[PDB]
Amino acid sequence: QEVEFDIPPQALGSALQEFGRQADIQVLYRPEEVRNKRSSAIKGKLEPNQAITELLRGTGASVDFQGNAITISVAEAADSSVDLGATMITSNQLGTITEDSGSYTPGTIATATRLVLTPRETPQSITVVTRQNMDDFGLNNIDDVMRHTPGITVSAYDTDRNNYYARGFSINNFQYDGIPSTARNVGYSAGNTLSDMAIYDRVEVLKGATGLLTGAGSLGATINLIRKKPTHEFKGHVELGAGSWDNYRSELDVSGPLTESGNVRGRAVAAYQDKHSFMDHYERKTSVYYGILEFDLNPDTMLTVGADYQDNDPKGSGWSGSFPLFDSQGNRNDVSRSFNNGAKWSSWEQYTRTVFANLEHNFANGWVGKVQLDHKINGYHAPLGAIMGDWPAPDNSAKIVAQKYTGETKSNSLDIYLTGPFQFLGREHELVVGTSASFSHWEGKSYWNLRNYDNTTDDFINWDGDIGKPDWGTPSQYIDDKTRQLGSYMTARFNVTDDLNLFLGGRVVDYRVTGLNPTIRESGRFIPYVGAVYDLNDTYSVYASYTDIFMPQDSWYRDSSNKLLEPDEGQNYEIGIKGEYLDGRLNTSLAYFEIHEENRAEEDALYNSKPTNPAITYAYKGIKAKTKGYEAEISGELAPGWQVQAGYTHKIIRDDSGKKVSTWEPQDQLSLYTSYKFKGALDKLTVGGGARWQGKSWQMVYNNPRSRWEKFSQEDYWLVDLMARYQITDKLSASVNVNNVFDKTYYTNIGFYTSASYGDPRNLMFSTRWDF
Ligand SMILES: CCCCCCCCOCCOCCOCCOCCOCCO
Ligand SMILES: CCCCCCCCOCCOCCOCCOCCOCCO
Repeated sequence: QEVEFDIPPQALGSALQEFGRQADIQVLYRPEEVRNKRSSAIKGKLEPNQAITELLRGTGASVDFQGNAITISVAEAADSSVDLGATMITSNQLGTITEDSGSYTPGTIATATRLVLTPRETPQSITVVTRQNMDDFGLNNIDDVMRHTPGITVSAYDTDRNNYYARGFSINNFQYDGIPSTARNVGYSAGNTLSDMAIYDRVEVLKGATGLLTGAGSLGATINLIRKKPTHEFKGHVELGAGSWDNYRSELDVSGPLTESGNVRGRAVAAYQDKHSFMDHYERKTSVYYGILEFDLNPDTMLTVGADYQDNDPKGSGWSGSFPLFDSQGNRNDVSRSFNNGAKWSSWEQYTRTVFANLEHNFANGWVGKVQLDHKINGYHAPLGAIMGDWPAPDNSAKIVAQKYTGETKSNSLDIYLTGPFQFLGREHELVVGTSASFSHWEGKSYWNLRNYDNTTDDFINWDGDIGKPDWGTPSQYIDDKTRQLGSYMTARFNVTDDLNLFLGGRVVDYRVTGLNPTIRESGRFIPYVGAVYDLNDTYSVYASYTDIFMPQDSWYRDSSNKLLEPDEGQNYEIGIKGEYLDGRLNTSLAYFEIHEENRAEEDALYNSKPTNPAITYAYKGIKAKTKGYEAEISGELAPGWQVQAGYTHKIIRDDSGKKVSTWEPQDQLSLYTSYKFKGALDKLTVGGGARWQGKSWQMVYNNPRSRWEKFSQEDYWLVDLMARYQITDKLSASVNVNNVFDKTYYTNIGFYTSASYGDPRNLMFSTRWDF
């Protein structure tokens, strides 16, 4: 539908970038093709496809319409053979918006290098959950997304915190709009497991070792969440929802031009959710507001300012698990899926807010620059109280552990980068060069010295959460942890031949953890990034990459000598083939990857047996560890109204002990999510289903009362989702999702501090969405 245009004749480059903006569409073109060319005038309200053919008039250029992207090409009657991965500059530095693409495969992406590249161009495993996927499958928060993300396994620490493994590792790398947060521990990290999907276009997950743009982080993966953006045409929707266990949700999303010309624009969202659960006495209100204003200082300088805010506010939160495995005498406990060992008043509320600003500028060059400022708060308020220990006892009584943690973390980030093309041996290449600084400050209070509490209860079998609330007494501890991260990075992408793209970069890193622990310091650390992509046909490419990452150890991971262990460090080695079809409407990837860890913190038993250095009392050892496996995925259009996303991941990870590690992460996993839009009589109907399988997994947990280690197993299980949607009316639709159709009862945690969590039983969600 028609858009308001005004692009005066100028370099075809500026015109192409000015078009991308005014049209909310991403424009890709080759620098050396548009250089000495100029665009013809376009003026007025217009349909975008008329607009571009009108803009290119006189220029030799053609247009490949590609959903939210158009790519401009200029054909020659020469054409010696084709350069499919030729260097292409790009109007949207985050890549292609997925909203209204109607697809499950992503458009372009810059998760890997800061350079906008398509998944066939990206020489690392990159999986993306697209805006429409989130819509069709009910994926309302990051937990729901991860569960539906190929290669990811979500396991539970407690009601208010989950865990995401990839390739043998706990992911601790989150970004927002490509900006790393600090996530050293749960301190800095409040509400990361919980982000609402309402403010986002999509979450892109880079799996492997992602040091280059993450800086210091964990192995396995980065989860980069991309924010929703304002647009030039007015539009929004209102959505209202209702599912199993008094789970109710509203959501408002509004966006467009805020002045007659269009040079300031805004988008706003609020969503609210209040739900109980299968688990007894658990309930949880979340609120989310977001707001973004875009200003065009002038047509090649844009200033963006905005804020978001989320509060997660639960009741009956548990600390660890849903109930304890063994009782007082050592027998495995057997309890309803509703059992919830947290107190009625127990809360692990976790909150988040961001004030940010960006300036982005286009240089005559066709080079573009961007400055990003972030102020971020992660807060928690956790007066927790639950049953732990080896309970119940023969007489049915049990004991509460109740402690209270409050705190807040304030962050500031500046990031700057410059991106552009450049000629070298008579071919076109691109470079990114960036610098970044983050300072972040955790300040907390703890309470364990409880005045005059009687923490026993007289009925385990009927635990209602109905216990007293203690006198927290005075603070027990005061936290003060300041991290400082600086880094500078560089990648070049050489178009070496018409089939070979060579990727060369690094990041140099400075990292300081200051406060109540002895200082932790790592200076001038270098993180390599070497990769290549060789084209085989119009369809298939092979790629191989070598990527690195490290993370300075927690202060409490010292050795025999009482020396902080050296940074936890990894190299992902990856070789693979990617396939592309139907003009990028469908994508396939088959990969073999390997991970080499070093300094994986490990207890050190011989020593801990009997402390001899009185300096340390419980020392660790840094060992090596190795992850080997392969992965296949597919995403996009299988036929005309028929989308899938599917994956298959295999891994084993062992350490120098030889023994398997991360054994709760299954060794083999599988995801297939599909929907179909009929045509003709039924063309208002959309039908959807999905399955996720994973094989055997387990923990060794120690039955204390019996004085022996036991293995707990979760037998391989399927989970099936079903989905239908009918568009009754132009402006109004009604959906239903049913998850876990066969009501499979399984475990999402066995073994976390000797407890267990059950996965969601069958649940339905009903909703209507209304578009103005
Ligand atoms: C220092 C704090 C920075 C916070 C920035 C937050 C900005 C919040 O502003 C919300 C703007 O949203 C714009 C809503 O867009 C709706 C467009 O419709 C306009 C009215 O339509 C009239 C006839 O169509
Ligand atoms: C352990 C218990 C789980 C129960 C399992 C139930 C699964 C079967 O449910 C089938 C759902 O079909 C009901 C169809 O209702 C249609 C919904 O229409 C939406 C209304 O929108 C109103 C618009 O204003």
